[PDB]
Amino acid sequence: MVTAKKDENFSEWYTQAIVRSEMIEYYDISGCYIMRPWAFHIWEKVQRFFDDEIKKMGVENSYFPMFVSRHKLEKFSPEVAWVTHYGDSPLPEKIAIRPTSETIMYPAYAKWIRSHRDLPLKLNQWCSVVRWEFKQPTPFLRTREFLWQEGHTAHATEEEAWELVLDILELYRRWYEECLAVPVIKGEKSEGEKFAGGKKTTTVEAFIPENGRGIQAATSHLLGTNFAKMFEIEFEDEEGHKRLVHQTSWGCTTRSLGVMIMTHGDDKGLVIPPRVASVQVVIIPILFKDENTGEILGKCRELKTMLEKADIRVRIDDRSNYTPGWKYNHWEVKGVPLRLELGPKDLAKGTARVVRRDTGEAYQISWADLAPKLLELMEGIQRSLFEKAKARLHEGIEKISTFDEVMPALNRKHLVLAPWCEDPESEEQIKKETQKLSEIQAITGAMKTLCIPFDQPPMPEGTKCFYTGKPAKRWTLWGRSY
Amino acid sequence: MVTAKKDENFSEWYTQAIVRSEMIEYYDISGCYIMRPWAFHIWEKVQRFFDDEIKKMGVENSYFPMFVSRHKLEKFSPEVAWVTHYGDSPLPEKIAIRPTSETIMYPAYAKWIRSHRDLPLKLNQWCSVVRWEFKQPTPFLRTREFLWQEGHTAHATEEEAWELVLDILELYRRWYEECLAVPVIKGEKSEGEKFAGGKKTTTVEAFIPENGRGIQAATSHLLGTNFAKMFEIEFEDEEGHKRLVHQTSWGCTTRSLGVMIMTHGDDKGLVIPPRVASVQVVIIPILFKDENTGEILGKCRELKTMLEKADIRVRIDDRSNYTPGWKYNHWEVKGVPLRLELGPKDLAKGTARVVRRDTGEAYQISWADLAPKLLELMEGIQRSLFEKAKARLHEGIEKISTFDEVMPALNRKHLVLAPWCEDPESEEQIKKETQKLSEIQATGAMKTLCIPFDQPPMPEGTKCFYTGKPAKRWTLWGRSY
Ligand SMILES: Nc1ncnc2c1ncn2[C@@H]1O[C@H](COP(=O)(O)OP(=O)(O)NP(=O)(O)O)[C@@H](O)[C@H]1O
Ligand SMILES: Nc1ncnc2c1ncn2[C@@H]1O[C@H](COP(=O)(O)OP(=O)(O)NP(=O)(O)O)[C@@H](O)[C@H]1O
Ligand SMILES: O=C(C[C@H]1NCCC[C@@H]1O)Cn1cnc2ccccc2c1=O
Ligand SMILES: O=C(C[C@H]1NCCC[C@@H]1O)Cn1cnc2ccccc2c1=O
Ligand SMILES: [Mg+2]
Ligand SMILES: [Mg+2]
Repeated sequence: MVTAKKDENFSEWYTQAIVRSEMIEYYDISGCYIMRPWAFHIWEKVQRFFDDEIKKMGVENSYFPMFVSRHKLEKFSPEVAWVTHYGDSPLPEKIAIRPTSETIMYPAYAKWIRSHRDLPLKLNQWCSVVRWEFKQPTPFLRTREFLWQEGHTAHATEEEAWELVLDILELYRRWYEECLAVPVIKGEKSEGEKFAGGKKTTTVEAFIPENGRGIQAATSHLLGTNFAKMFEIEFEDEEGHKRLVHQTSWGCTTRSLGVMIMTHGDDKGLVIPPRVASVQVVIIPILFKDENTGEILGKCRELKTMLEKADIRVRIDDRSNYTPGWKYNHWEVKGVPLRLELGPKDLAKGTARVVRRDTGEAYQISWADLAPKLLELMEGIQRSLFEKAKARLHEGIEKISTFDEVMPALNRKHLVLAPWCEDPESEEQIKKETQKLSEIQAITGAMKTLCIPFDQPPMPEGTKCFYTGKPAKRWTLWGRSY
Repeated sequence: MVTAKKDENFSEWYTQAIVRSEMIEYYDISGCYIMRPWAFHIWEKVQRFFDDEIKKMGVENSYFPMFVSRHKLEKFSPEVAWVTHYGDSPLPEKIAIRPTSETIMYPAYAKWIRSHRDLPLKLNQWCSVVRWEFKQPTPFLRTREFLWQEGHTAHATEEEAWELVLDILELYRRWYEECLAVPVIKGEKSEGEKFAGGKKTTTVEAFIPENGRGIQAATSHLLGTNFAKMFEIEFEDEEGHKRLVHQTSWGCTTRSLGVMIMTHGDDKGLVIPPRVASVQVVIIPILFKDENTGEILGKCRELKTMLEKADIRVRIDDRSNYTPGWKYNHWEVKGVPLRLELGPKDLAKGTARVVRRDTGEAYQISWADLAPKLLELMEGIQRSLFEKAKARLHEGIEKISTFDEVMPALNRKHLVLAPWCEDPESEEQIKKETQKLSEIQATGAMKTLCIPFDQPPMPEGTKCFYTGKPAKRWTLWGRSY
C-alpha cells in the first residue's frame, strides 16, 4: 500500500509508511501525533530494556510534577508552553509545562543532599515533555510533545560521575543496536554544540542515508559542579568540609522509534526488528470467501499455541472478505518480520511456508520444527538488519583532508570525517560558509559537527586541520543534521 | 520518628507518614507533589500487575496527546488548565491540558472503525492528568496532577461491553485487595453520581475509618452508545447495516497508594503489604566495637543469596555511616515487612532474629529454615493486613432503616446501608439536609457511595429510609472524599 519510493520521495514515503502501518494518527494540533499500539509496543519494549538496565545500576524511578512555576524555571525561552488560566480564572503566576526537569528536580536535590552518606543520588523519570519547536515537525524525530526518560545523578567525585556517564552511553548504544538494530557512533560533542549547563557532553549519533542527515540519538552529560553552585547542592564530606556535588544528566526520547523506521524500511513499507516487534509471526490462513470449514483455522490455532509456548508473539489474521494476497501486503506494510502461510496443501503435507520480511526468502518447515526454526530465523533477521544497516552507515561517511572535499561529499548526501583543530570560532565559520555555499548551489543546509568519535581512525604525524590549517587534534564527524 | 498518632490528628499523622518514609516531597505549586522512589516503586508494582492482566484480555497500550483544542474540548469547565502562550507570543487559539481523553480519543475511534472486522477495539493508556481541583488537595487522594490509566473500548454488542466492564472492575478489586490488601465494595453509582456521559457506572469503594469517609477507589463505565452518537462511531455489521458501537471506559489513579497508606499505616509509620514492597526483607548487620565484622557481613551476603533463590526481594543495609538502631527505625518507618538482624551472638547460634513490621512479633529462625519460614510469614502478613482491614470496614458500616439514625451514625464516623427508592431528587434532598444539620452541629454532606452488588435480603413492603415510597435496593451512603 506504499506508493512513494523510499530513495526518491523520502518524506512522502515516511508519512505514508507511518500512517498505513497503523503506527501514528495525525492530530489537529501541529507537531503532535497519536501513537497507536503498533509503535507504542516498540516504545514499551525499549523502555523495559533500559529500565531493567538502570535498575541494575541502582538508579531509582520517580515522578516530579509537569508544572514548574515561572520564578523556578527562570534563574530556550521561546519554546516554553505557559499556563495562565484555570477555567476563566487567571493564575497569580504563570506556570510552565515541563520542557525538562532540572529546575524542578535540583531544588529537591539541594534539600535531600546534606552529607556524604546521601551520595550518590541516582534518579530517573519516564515522562512526556512539551517544547514549541520552531523547526518544522517530523513524527517521532521532532515533535512538540514527546515521550522520554531523563536521568539525573549526583556523586561525591567527578570520576564516579564520569563512569556513570559512560555506562549510560553504553546503555544507549545497546538501546539502539541490540533492541532497534540501528548502528550508532559514540562521540564527544564540540564545545559549541554541547549542553551549555555542563562540562562535557557525550552522545550517540545515527545517520539517515536517504537525505544524508545526521541525527542525535541520545545524550549523556558530565554536568560537573556548576548546577550544584547554581542550586546550592552541597554536602559535608568526612572531614566536615562543604563540597559541591558532581552531577550527570542523560535522556532519550521516542525519536529512536523514528530512527528505526528510517533505517530498516523499504519500498513495501516498514521492517520491524523481531526484538521489538508487537507481532513477530503472523499466521495467515489461505482462505477465500464464505468457506471456512474449521480445518485450517483449527490448525492455525494449534500452531499459535505451539509458537507461544516458545515465547514468540503471534497473531492469526483470520479476517473475512480479505484475500490472502491483501493480508500479505497488509502485514508486509506493517513490517511483521515473519509471515506464516498455512493452506490446504500445507495441511495435507504437515508443513507451513514461512516468508522473511527483510529478504523475502521462503522456507518450507514441518510443524514439529516450527518453533526452533522460527527462533533461529528471528535472530538471523535481527542480526542481518543490523549488519546491512551498519554497512550503509559506514558507506555514508567520507574521510576527507581539505575543505575543498566538503561540498561534493555533502552533495552525495554523506557525512564527512575530517581532522579538526577543535577551536570554537572555526565551527561557526564553517557552518556559515557551508550554509552560504549551500544556498548558492540550491536549485538548514549548514554543516555542523555531529561528534568527536571515541573510535578514532589513525592520525598520521603532522596532519593539519581541514579548515584552519592548524595542527589537527582528532577526527571529527560533520554533516547536515536534524 | 512519627510522633503524631493516627487516631488523634489523622491529617498530621498522614503527612508525617508520607514525608518521613521518603515517599512524598512537597512542592511550591499547591495540589502537586513529588513522588519519590519509595512510593513510585509501589506504583510500578500495581502498574505491572494491571498492565499484565489487561494484556491477557487483549487490551493494548497507546499514547494520545496531552493537548486538546478548545474547539474539540467544548463541543468540569473551571477545572481545565489552559495553555495560552509559547514564550512571549500568544497562541492563536488557546489549548487545554488533558483532564481526560474522551475528546482526544473518540474522533480517532470514529475514523478507525468501519466494519465489524475492527471490533472489539480495546485501548489503554498510562498518563498524567491535570485538573485544577477546588476541593482541599491531599497527597495521592486528590491532586491537581495525578498519574492514572484510562482504558476505552468499543464493541459490537452491549453484552460484550458489559462483560468487559465487569472484568475490569474485578481487576480493580484484585488491584486493591490482592496487591494493596485494601478491602473494597463493588457497586453501581446512582443516577446523580454516575458519569453523565454514560449509561451505567460501576465502582469500587473504600473506607477511611479515622475520619469515617468513603472514597471511590476506581471506576468502570458502561457508556452505551451516546458517545457513539456524538462522535459518529459506527460500523457495518455482516448484513451491511450501519450500527453504533457500545463503548466502555475505565480508569484508576495513584489515589490507590494513599488508600493503602491510610489503611495499613500505624503510629510508627508505614506498613507496606509484602506483595507491593520493593524490599520485603532488609538485612541489618550488628557491628559494634569491632566484633566479627567480616564474618557477619559475609553471612549476610550468603543469606541474601539463599533468600533470593526463593524470589524474596532482599536488601542488605551494610551502609557504614548509620548505626543499627538508625537502620531499625529507618526501615520500620519506611514499612518494610520483615527485618532480619544478625549479631555476633546469632552468628554463634546459627540463627537470625526476624521482626515482622505489622505486629512487631520477633522470631528466632535457623539459617536453614529461613526461606520457607519467611515466605510463610510474608503471606501471613499480607492476609492478616487484609483481614484486619476487612473487619474494620465491616465495623464502620451500620445497617439502618429510617433517616432518624443517619447523623448519629455519621457522628460515630460510620457509613450507612439504607433501603432506598433510587429517585434522583431524593439524593440531592438528602445531601442538602445532611449538609444543613452538619452545619447546625457546629463536617460535610452525605452522598450515595454506591449501590452494592451483594444486596442483603429486601423484605417486601420495606419503605425508603427518607421518602417512604417502596424501597428498591440497599444503598451505601456516607461522607466522601
Ligand atoms: N522535539 C523533539 N522530539 C523528539 N526528540 C527530541 C526532541 N528534541 C530533542 N529530542 C531528543 O532528546 C534528546 C535530549 O534532549 P535535548 O538534549 O534537550 O535536545 P536538544 O538540546 O533540544 N537538541 P536539539 O533540539 O535537536 O537542538 C536529544 O538528543 C534528541 O535525541
Ligand atoms: N484529583 C484526583 N486525584 C487523584 N485521583 C483522582 C482525582 N480525581 C479523580 N481521581 C480518581 O480517578 C477515578 C476516575 O476519575 P473520575 O471518574 O473523572 O473522577 P471524578 O468524576 O472527578 N470523581 P470526583 O472528582 O472525586 O468527584 C476516580 O474514581 C478517582 O478514584
Ligand atoms: O533538556 C536539556 C538538558 C538535559 N535534561 C535532562 C535530560 C537530558 C537533557 O539533555 C536541554 N534542554 C533542551 N531544550 C530546552 C528547552 C527549553 C528549556 C530548557 C531546555 C533544556 O534544558
Ligand atoms: O474523566 C471522567 C470520566 C472517565 N474518563 C475516562 C476514564 C475514566 C473516567 O471516569 C470524568 N471527568 C471528570 N472530571 C473532568 C474534568 C474536566 C473535564 C472533564 C472531566 C471528566 O470527564
Ligand atoms: Mg531543541
Ligand atoms: Mg472530579
